[PDB]
Amino acid sequence: GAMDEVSVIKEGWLHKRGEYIKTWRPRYFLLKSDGSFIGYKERPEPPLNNFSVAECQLMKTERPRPNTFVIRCLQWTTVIERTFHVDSPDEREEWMRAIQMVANSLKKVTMNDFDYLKLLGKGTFGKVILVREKATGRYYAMKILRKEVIIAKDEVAHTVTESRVLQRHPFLTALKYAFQTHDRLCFVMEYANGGELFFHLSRERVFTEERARFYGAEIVSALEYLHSRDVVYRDIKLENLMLDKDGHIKITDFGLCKEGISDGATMPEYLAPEVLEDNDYGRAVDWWGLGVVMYEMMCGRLPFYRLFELILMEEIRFPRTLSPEAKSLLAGLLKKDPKQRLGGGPSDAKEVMEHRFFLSINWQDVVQKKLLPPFKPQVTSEVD
Ligand SMILES: CCCN1C(=O)COc2nc(-c3ccc([C@]4(N)C[C@](C)(O)C4)cc3)c(-c3ccccc3)cc21
Repeated sequence: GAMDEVSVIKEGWLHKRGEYIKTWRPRYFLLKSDGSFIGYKERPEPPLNNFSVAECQLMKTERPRPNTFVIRCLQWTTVIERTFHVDSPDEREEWMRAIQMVANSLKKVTMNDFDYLKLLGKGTFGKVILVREKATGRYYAMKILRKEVIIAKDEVAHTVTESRVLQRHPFLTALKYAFQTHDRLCFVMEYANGGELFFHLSRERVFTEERARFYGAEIVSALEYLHSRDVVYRDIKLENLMLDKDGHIKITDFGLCKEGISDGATMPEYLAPEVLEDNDYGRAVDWWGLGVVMYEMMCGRLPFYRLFELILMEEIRFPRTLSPEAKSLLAGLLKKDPKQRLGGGPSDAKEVMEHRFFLSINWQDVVQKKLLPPFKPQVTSEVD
């Protein structure tokens, strides 16, 4: 009940694998009556982990570590795994039963309607395939998860209704539909047909500030919307940015991979300093991400063209040809301390929107998709 005090169901030490730096560390966990699963560095006598076990899927495994268990949940259209280890099979069973008990207490379109044309991405949890709806001839990206990912029928129905309720957010790939077969969960989403921004930057080598400002503005707008609904994108990078047919930005939702890395040696991804430090991270990682993308757009290369050390300790250098305002924007977005970073304060995207670099931007025209694009992608077929 909501009026009742939140109470501890089960508590104790667990070994947990890091989210981004995939290394084992001992943590003290409290499973709460409201579904919070809260992790501290030491036993309380400021939590480092806090997520919900509501709607989760629990699995036993013996490899790599014996007495390992995985809490898997679906976050929007993306599988999130959290991996834990205890010292015996009996201890694991007690944890799994506790977690499951708490999760229990809180409780036509087919695949033959599509032509399957081309692979768009793959990863450990499934694949994204370019599809054509047969009856309409309209193209979509179908993100198909592997059979191992079991999700409840009420949870998929919730995501479909919640996608429909939110229909102004023009620069995100909209979820069109989601459905289950006998075995698999499929998400039908919009496909941007203007190509990869990674490709366009490679083709052109570098963008002008004007063009970079245009794409930056659209990203800033998209991030303002997500952050206003308490959503961190986490993966702002060139590979996750596409253009639609008109040349406007689409941020993608094609994640199928496990997050993170074994250690700092095996990274090239520019994770936020606070992520690398293994600290409290939040919405400020997206402003870092924007910093790195805009640096790439305007300079034609990543900041450190040893990367763990360089991100933590070394200052990002600017070409002399960058304007003072561009230099200032990038310096602000690439501050190592997320409290000092442009966008890291209470006003969030407003700080970025008010920066000298963006003074020519009409932000009403941005969100209404009314700023005219400086580049129109060449008109391709959908398969090409
Ligand atoms: C508020 C608008 C609707 N909406 C919700 O209601 C609930 O949460 C949402 N989450 C995401 C979203 C999607 C992937 C990510 C990731 N990179 C981080 C990750 C590992 O989880 C994949 C992070 C967040 C999105 C989204 C969809 C398309 C493009 C960008 C973001 C939309 C919503």
